[PDB]
Amino acid sequence: TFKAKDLIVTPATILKEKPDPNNLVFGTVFTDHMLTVEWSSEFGWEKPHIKPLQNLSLHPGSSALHYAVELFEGLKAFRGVDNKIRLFQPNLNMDRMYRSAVRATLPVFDKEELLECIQQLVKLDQEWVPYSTSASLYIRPTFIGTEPSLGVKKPTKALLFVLLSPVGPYFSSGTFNPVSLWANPKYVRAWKGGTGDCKMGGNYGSSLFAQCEAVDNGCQQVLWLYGEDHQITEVGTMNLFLYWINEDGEEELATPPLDGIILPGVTRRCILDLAHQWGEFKVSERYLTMDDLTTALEGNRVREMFGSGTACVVCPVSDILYKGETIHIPTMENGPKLASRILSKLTDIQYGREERDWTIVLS
Amino acid sequence: GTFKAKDLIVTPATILKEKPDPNNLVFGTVFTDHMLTVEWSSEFGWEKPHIKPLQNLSLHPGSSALHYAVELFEGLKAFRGVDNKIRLFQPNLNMDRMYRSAVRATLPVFDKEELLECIQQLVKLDQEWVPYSTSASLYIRPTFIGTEPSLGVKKPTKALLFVLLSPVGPYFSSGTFNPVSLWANPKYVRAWKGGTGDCKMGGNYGSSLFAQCEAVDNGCQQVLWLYGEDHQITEVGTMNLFLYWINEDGEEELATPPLDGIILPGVTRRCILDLAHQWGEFKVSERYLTMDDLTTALEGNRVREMFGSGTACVVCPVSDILYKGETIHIPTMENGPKLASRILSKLTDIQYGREERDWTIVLS
Ligand SMILES: Cc1ccccc1Oc1cc(N2C(=O)CC(C(F)(F)F)=NC2=O)c2ccccc2c1Cl
Ligand SMILES: Cc1ccccc1Oc1cc(N2C(=O)CC(C(F)(F)F)=NC2=O)c2ccccc2c1Cl
Ligand SMILES: *Cc1c(COP(=O)(O)O)cnc(C)c1O
Ligand SMILES: [Mg+2]
Ligand SMILES: [Mg+2]
Repeated sequence: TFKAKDLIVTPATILKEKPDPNNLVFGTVFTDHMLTVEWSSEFGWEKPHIKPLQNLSLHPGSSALHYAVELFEGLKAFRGVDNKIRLFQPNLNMDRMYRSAVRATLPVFDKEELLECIQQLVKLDQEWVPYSTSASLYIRPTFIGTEPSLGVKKPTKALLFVLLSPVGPYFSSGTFNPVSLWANPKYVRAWKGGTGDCKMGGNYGSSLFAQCEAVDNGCQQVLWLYGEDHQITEVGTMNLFLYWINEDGEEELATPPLDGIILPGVTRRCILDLAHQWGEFKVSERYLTMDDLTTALEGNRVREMFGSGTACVVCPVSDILYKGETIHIPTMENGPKLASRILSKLTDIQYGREERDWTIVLS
Repeated sequence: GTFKAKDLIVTPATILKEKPDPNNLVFGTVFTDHMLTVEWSSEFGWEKPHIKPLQNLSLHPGSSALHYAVELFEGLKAFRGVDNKIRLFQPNLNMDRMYRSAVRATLPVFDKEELLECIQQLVKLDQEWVPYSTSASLYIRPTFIGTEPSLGVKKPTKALLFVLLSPVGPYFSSGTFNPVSLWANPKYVRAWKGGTGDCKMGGNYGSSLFAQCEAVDNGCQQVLWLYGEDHQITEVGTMNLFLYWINEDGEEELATPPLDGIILPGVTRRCILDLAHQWGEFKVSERYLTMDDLTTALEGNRVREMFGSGTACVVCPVSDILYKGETIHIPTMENGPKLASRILSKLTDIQYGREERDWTIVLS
């Protein structure tokens, strides 16, 4: 496996102009440098390279292009109020990427060495980490089969690469723009016995049609429904949280359980940790159905619904389109107090306004 | 709109590769001299199609095909006939499935007849690669990828359609039936209701490499894909599944899982159902089949034959299934296999021009 100490660094000779962080479309702007590491079954891992952002030269038979032999990660670097650049629980992203590689039959790698190569890449491109407490640098580790063979088989050739892409505030305002969700049980993101709990590329290609349908019906995101009971699972790419009075008349923060169809998000685990620590209401990893939700709405038992994930720390939901009717969620009329408290706490940690075990200052 | 075959730009190779031995071909490892490429953008639509020397693709590392599996493929064969005429077999069915897959993937649509004509011109230029052997063929791999330089999860605004050619030998190097052992583990599910299992989208396959490694680790050649609480038998690896048996009503029946969203509508599957209907010798049912249906039938000596069918292996007899830690024998090879043999003879006769058919086209 490759070592950070073997890094070959070829710096760019011409640096690009940085974007205005308030005029950023997510994932369209890339920094000056990338990380690449070649693997073959014959010779193993090559030395890792930090070099100028470049096209990949791939055999057209590359299994990544034919059988989605590919996975990715997503994590952020934050420029702190103290001007220290922090990662946020990056070891968890390395753990999930390694597990996904095993599931994909891509070759395994030393997680500590990859994280150190990523830190060296971000350090070289550190002026791309935005000077704004509502912006960040998105880190995209990517892992593709480059086997020049149409056989459906474990690849004997692979490329691990990392891209950097600055992201502005999810909300152009700076604060909350609630989303309308499209809930059509016709589409299923992930199933029991599937790969829904991994960031394998194949989990996402199947979802574009549902998102186009959402947009066609004036919604911003898909509400992913599962099973005959229409369980509510994920808000687009984000974990789903419901703050309500439950069936027992108890104040409760509820989120679907990790049963294999849910991506175990970093922010999801943090929010559960915070909600347990505060001890002010019940915290349940439990199934939630559309019928649970509409019954609760009829009883004025719903306070807040929000997504949480890498894309958006906290994304309030105002409406769900379901069985041809618009269902209003009163999140924005209830503060949103919990959503606001969670956003404040996580951004305070991310931007170093308070100490945390959850952050690491860049190498 | 669409690219047009009449706009084809042909850049011939000046240096040609040595043709491989038709008796010594490993699937998908040898590529011909030329490829087809067609660029698309939302801004300007389809660019002119190019036949040029086989080359690496130059892709932005942000290309959505690499991140979100914004990709699909097809698989079809050209056959050098006993009369030395090169034939395609039901290629319009592959064009129909590719168009439908593009729509489901949010990739741009194209004219199926224009693509088929571009494919014919590519095969014609590389026609000496169509093996001189009645057990070998030229595999045609149309591929369609998002090349959008953006990490946003979105309909692509940039795409590439390309076609590779690769000669392939007999599925069984001997040239005869070698029955397969199947690994049936309900822990893995290939496809779900509301998924893309009925399309050739790349994302359907990436999940399956791990399961095949497990099959091989337990001495099996293929995965038997199980679905649902009742353990429905769906597909034999990348192949459609056929069961020739006496059903619960005591009737001779050819059964195959129905197209309810989790089954690829194979070209071979379509041909076999067409033949079985045409012959009118037994009941033909698209119906659910569970492991319990199968083991009940085996206990009653009601099973005659089980086989996979797909472009890979026209007819692949099944001898055994490993399920709940026991090896379950299927008596396919003790019953001829008569139906499997009849189907193999019919389809290979048509493919190699030993008989005329509506199902074949002689190359442009
Ligand atoms: C390529 C493809 C992709 C998706 C659907 C069908 C396809 O067509 C195949 C698949 C093959 N295949 C494997 O590549 C591996 C495989 C394993 F044993 F690993 F399961 N089984 C197989 O049949 C083939 C094997 C030998 C000759 C032809 C094959 C064709 Cl044409
Ligand atoms: C990229 C990714 C893939 C898988 C999981 C998380 C990911 O991270 C995202 C995803 C985004 N995203 C879309 O790109 C499209 C999208 C739609 F509306 F189309 F569904 N929703 C989204 O959240 C983001 C949108 C804006 C700013 C950041 C995003 C991040 Cl960091
Ligand atoms: C391609 C494929 C088949 C076989 O279909 P044909 O068109 O007959 O080759 C069967 N199952 C799956 C999953 C496939 O991808
Ligand atoms: Mg080590
Ligand atoms: Mg029984």
